[PDB]
Amino acid sequence: AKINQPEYKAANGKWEIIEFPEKYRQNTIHAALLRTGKVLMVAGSGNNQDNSDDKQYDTRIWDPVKGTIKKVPTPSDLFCTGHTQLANGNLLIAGGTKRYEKLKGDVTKAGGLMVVHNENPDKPITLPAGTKFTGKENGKTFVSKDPVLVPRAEKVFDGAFVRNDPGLGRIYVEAQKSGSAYETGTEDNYRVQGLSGADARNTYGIAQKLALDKKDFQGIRDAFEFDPVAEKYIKVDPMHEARAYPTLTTLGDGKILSVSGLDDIGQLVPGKNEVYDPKTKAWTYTDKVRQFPTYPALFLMQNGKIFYSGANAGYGPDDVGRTPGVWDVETNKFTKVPGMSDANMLETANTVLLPPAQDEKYMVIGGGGVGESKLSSEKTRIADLKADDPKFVDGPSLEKGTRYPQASILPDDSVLVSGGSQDYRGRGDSNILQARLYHPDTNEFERVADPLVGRNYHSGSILLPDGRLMFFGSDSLYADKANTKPGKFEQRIEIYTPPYLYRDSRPDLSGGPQTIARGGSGTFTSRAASTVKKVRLIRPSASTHVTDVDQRSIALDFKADGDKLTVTVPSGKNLVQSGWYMMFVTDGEGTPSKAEWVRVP
Ligand SMILES: [Cu+2]
Ligand SMILES: [Cu+2]
Repeated sequence: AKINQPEYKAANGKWEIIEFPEKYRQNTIHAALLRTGKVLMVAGSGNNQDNSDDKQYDTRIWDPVKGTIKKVPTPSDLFCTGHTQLANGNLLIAGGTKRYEKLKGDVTKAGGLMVVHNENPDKPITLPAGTKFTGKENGKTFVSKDPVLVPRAEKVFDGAFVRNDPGLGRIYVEAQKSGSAYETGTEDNYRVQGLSGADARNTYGIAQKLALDKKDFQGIRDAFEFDPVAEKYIKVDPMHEARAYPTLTTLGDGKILSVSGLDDIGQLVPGKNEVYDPKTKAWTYTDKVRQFPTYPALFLMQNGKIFYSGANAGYGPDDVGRTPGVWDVETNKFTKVPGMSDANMLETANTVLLPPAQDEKYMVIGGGGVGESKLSSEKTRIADLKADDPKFVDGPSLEKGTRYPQASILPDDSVLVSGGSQDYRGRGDSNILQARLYHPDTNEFERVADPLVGRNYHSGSILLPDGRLMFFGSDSLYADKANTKPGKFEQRIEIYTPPYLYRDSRPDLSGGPQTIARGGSGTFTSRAASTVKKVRLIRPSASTHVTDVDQRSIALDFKADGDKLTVTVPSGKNLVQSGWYMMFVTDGEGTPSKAEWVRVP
């Protein structure tokens, strides 16, 4: 196909690779558009064992207008963090990792770390090599290769006796036979074969997935605010819980909820959630437990409750926190939302609050089966949360089952859905080089230009102020279709220019940056004011692991008079979260202006 011709671009847009000078390359795993118009690109150690060992941590700031890039000193391994924009435009970033060593054993046999629990405070227990552990739910058996000493449970005192904290002993376990049939994909509690009586009651294992991509993966408590003006990470109070892969999401009071993650020995945080108050720069536990898998897609609804779409990055059990629903964080009540197709393929799915955000329609896109499953979903599922009895209904389908699809809201109310892979971490060279625009008004997909670079695990996408989009990342497990050689992280970046920039001249817009309060108005200059049909306030993305709880596009009422455009911000802090937004105006041809920045107090 002649993809650079004017007619083709007018219908399909165009992709371009940017490669950075080698000095500035990194394995970008998170990115966020900052209110300065620059993009924060966070690698941390970049899922690179050498960098993890050396404590080599990387961040960049990229100026898309100037093309320039700089390094930012990175104080901790911010790979594996959660992050969201605060009301002042700083990016709260919390959690991370201190380890993800590849585990040694037979590469053809499922395995990983078993955390053995000893509830007996009176004695330790040693389990010899060749101890068999059987998943109480999964029915699968794994064998240790070395002995493990599990310490006595530690008595905890006020000095009155409270309880016993179980002794914990980690040990590598492996399937007896080769092959994927012996893998697990979710946490289970494991029976230790050969114990009886008290030892049986008191000794059991907990393990996350025991499969072929084997890692010892541990969280940290660190938290920072990234200040986009200073261009630096500012240390704030650490979280109470160590968390690799938490979601951070803004509540109706403007405080930030931190949910889930793996703890400091690789166990799922057991529903112990916490709230950051930006006014105190401190964290407080919520009162009651509510457990989810990692990177749960959690969005603030107009009634102040949190919508969990079901999309997540995995870990934890298959039967807690896996159903979509509406969570009242203050009461802790959770009400499941029915109707999700491919409810067994929600790991690595994307979630978008469709434009306009007023409508409270959420779309879940693609996904795959738990852990290293070969299952992948071609479906979209849409829930309308304004309904009295909300439910998911299928939307338009993709051509192929797709893990890891990128999904970015555009200023014309389309959603760009691109990339992903048909299988786990792109294995079998399964990157899908396809892009589509979802049109909420027709409920259909329109195929657009194919991306140039494949993007699976550890990818993402960011809408820029000029209306183009940046795509980053991709961490294939293997380099080849045969799955014999290790993959190399994708360091190339792409810019996608949508069809709307291959049309007539775009509307002009000036008068930013401005502060405009909810329920208030601001006036801008546009010579093309009388052509404007839509005004959108779009929250900048913070994207990682197929998860972006920041992006949303809010419709604004407006009036044009001559070259003056007056816009009014909607009421409701649950809708228009405080913070910085891109304001785009779009004409009757569907062509957007470049954005002006608007701060909502
Ligand atoms: Cu290491
Ligand atoms: Cu990751």
